[PDB]
Amino acid sequence: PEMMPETANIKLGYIPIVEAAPLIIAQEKGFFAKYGMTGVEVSKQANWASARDNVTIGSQGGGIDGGQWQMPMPHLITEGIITNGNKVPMYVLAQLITQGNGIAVAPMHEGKGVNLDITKAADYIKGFNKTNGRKFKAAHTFPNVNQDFWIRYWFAAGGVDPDTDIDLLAVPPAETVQGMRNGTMDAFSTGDPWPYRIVTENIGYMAGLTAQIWPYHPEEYLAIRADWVDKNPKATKALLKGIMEAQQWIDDPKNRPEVVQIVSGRNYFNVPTTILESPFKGQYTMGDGQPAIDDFQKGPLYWKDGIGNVSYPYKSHDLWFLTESIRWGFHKNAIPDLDTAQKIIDKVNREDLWREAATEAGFTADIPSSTSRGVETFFDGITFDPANPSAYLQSLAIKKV
Ligand SMILES: [Ca+2]
Repeated sequence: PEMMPETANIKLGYIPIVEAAPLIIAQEKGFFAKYGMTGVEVSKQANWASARDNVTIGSQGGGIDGGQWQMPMPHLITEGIITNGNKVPMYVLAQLITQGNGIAVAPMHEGKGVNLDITKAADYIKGFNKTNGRKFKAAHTFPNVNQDFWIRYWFAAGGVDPDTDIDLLAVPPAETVQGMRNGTMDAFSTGDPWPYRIVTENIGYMAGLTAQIWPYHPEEYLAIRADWVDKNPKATKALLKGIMEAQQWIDDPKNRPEVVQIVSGRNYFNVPTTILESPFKGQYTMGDGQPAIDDFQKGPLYWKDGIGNVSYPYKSHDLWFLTESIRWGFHKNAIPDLDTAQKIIDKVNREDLWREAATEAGFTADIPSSTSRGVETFFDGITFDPANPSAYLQSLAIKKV
């Protein structure tokens, strides 16, 4: 009775990328059912804009109650920043995964130094219009969120202003790939399974994995509408527990072949298992004369990483996402300062529910002791101290603040 979800039903959206694994596995391996959530519908979203629209309308309107998200979408939706003023409060409940993302670059840029650190290739990229007829063109999967941040950080770390020196745009994943094939797209912030296909099919090479840019960086999260969570507190915790067990299950190498088999299935990603087998072993052919990566720790991780617990949603990570938003001058009026960012974070991040669910499920030993993971370090030496985001912003060379 006390654990009995108020409802066993919920519609959770997902995008066909490795970040969705916990949702798919929690469902397919019976982890959701174990806790009473036998009516979970893991619904594939056409794209991020559609996922946003669907959670804004909610399940009662034919959309979704929550699901998988790039950060800080839950916060932006809560504030109605990306919903034309339609504020739909949401709660960030857990981080689904870390890594499993990367930046692909067109083959025409090989031997140019456009790798992890593009410093020496900065002028080349900056003068691409002069030398090649068009501004260097890069793409992400939705503005102002994860992929946009990853590619922006990467560019900026090397001296390339992503807003002024290049054409950074949101472009469908397929179109972008086709663009690189055609010779019109120069790079794109992607993630698995897209990277394997790009290298294998000689479409391009991997300049770097986000695992290299920011080891064990916060990635995508499970977030559900606040009205749903408020009305169904027990069901919410049941979902969290199913997710946690799924994440733990996925991280055991012995289960990864099955994980790959399931998510690649027709009813989910619908892709050849061969393209995900490597990444789930932490194996990536990088290309451009760079050594291949063969490290489980650099592949996608869903439960524990080299720093702490992956699933626990650290508020310090929400803070980085909003701080980086401020860095690029995103939502100038809605999030004009760090204090406002923090206020939004305290309304959105429900790490307390993760703690409670983990405790009830018997994962007390895995619960981080703090809402902050501490000072974060990027591949270029820049550090983000959650206690002083202002210092972080001021340490950055390229920014709009
Ligand atoms: Ca991603």
